[PDB]
Amino acid sequence: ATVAEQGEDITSKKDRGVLKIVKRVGNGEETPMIGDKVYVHYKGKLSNGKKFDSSHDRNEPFVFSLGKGQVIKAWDIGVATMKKGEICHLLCKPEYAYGSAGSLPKIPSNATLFFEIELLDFKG
Repeated sequence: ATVAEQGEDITSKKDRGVLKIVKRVGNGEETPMIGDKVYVHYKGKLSNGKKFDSSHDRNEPFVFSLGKGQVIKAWDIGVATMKKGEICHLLCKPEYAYGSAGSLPKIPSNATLFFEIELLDFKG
């Protein structure tokens, strides 16, 4: 409800597909470029508030190459806006996440996802 009402629309289409609230400021003024390796911790919740995934259960950072579609669209878009050490909240419409297919059983069809994401590091 906070992110839905106060979050910044960081999509190009301005369709409110990805809404962002910074929770902890990062340290660099720098954000990752496309193709940079990004290292994140994250927690994801559905709209009933139920968890669906977290990097913290293994306590192992989630690692991906930014802007290569190795992750949901909301992450390629959101993580690009983050500074090293930043934590943000992202509210993600299904079009920018798992869509009508979902990711069953954990993620229903047409689910809006809520992520808390920490950008631990990134390297070009």
